[PDB]
Amino acid sequence: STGSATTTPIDSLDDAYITPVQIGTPAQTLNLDFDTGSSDLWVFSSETTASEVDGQTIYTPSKSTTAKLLSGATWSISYGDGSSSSGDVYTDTVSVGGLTVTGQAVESAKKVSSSFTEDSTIDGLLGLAFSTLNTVSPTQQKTFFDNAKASLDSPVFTADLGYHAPGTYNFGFIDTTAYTGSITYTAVSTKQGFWEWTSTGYAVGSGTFKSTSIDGIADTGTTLLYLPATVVSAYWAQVSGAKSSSSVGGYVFPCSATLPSFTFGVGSARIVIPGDYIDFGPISTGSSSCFGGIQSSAGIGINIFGDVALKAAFVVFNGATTPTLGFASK
Ligand SMILES: COCCOCC(=O)Nc1cccc(F)c1
Repeated sequence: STGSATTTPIDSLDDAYITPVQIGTPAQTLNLDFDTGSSDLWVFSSETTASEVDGQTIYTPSKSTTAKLLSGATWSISYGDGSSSSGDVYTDTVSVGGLTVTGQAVESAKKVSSSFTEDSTIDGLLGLAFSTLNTVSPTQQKTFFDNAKASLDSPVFTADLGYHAPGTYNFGFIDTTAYTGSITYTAVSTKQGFWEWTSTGYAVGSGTFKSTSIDGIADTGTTLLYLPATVVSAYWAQVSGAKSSSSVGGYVFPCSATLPSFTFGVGSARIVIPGDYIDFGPISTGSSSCFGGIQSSAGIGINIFGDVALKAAFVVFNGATTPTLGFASK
């Protein structure tokens, strides 16, 4: 089997991407944030505290003929941005892009934090990191990908995120029309439950490539590119008037600037992030200070290849016995 679904930016900045997901019988379609950095499939629901719902579409298990309570199971998750959610668990039929899993754990939120409530466009998350990170207790649950894997034509999924445009998540096949050149594959460590890999270095603009190992994770659920302070300082030093602002919470730059590209290494291959991808616009409405898309990972404890980086590539998440990542230009 295969599946193929379009993923769409939630706003003009590509702050996140939503993908329609069918849950239950008859189908209830919710728009979920596919997150290669976490391992829970959770939804706004008929159980979510009413004051914490503001425009989201909810899953109502009582209206699904295939929903079953997973008796005694609970879940509770915290994200790197400080957001959180928790609740109880149903099993149900879940389909993505024509690919169906029966018996998927659908984590029903009873509580969500303010950042979820305030984002009316995201109806929940679909985690695509390793199942070892799933937070269901007392019986940990599998991700949608792990449940689908044995049925797939190839044990893979691919992320093809757009810049200010829709893109695609495919399951079970690699669309050879979706990228240019060849795919370069690189080793993955699953020790922390992430798609963790080592970039071979970076360049700023037209500058020389610096060969240096940068461990980090491929995380579709993180907007920005978070890298070591040395690398980030080297990038922003090429933008006149850029500075790190403790008041704003990262690097800002004059909205009048033209940003340089940023290149990262994948083995001997190179992915180039155009400068425009690194513009996250005014820090507040009407400001002439703009927020940068490359930020320091200092204090996060891990480097994160978020959407700013991933959207410059066609990315293969190879879930074979020994997992690997692939990157191609596009
Ligand atoms: C085994 O789960 C123990 C509970 O974990 C709590 C928890 O917040 N975990 C978590 C947070 C963010 C991403 C992710 F993948 C996992």
